[PDB]
Amino acid sequence: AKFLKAGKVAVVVRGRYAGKKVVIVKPHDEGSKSHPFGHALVAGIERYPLKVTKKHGAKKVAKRTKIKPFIKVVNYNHLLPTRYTLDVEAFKSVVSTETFEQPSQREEAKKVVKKAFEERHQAGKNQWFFSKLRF
RNA sequence: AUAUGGAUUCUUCACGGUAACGUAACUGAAUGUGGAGACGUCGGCGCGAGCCCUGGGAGGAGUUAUCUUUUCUUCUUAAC
Repeated sequence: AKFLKAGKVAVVVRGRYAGKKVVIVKPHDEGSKSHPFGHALVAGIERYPLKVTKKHGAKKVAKRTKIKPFIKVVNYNHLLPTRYTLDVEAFKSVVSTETFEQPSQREEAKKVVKKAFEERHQAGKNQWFFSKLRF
């Protein structure tokens, strides 16, 4: 009866990432020392890949399929849950509370998430997650 | 017209904040959408500026038979 799990896909509602699709990695229902509210550790897409047709050459397809990821701590009230799901075991260990509050560890996690997202986009699956929302 | 510094880039086109949002910067053609330009009158209330009134002090002038620590006057600060 609870849907705020570690694989749920949500849509950000506020904070420079509004309208961007995201997947929950680690939820914290009963607050913490900081963020005294229900929140989740999420990883999403900041720059969606562009549409690719059969006319594009091999040089241009690679450029248009690049994905720019991000990691964020988000309040539950600022997320819009969906019915889709996405596996997080490939980058669950790198996105955590220790990853934040440290500039060096933030970028190391993001490049790990970037590799997982690009391989997911190849061999098309979770196509709704990689489709930019129009609003 | 143009150069340097800074910023940015090997994850190519910046990061922080749960968020409202912040910043010295931080690619955006056609086309589209929105905002500013752009707006009546009366009433009381809040606040600002100049003026008016006034205290102490530092100067100048006037009155002084008698009274008045007194009467008058200067003490200012632009765009950006």
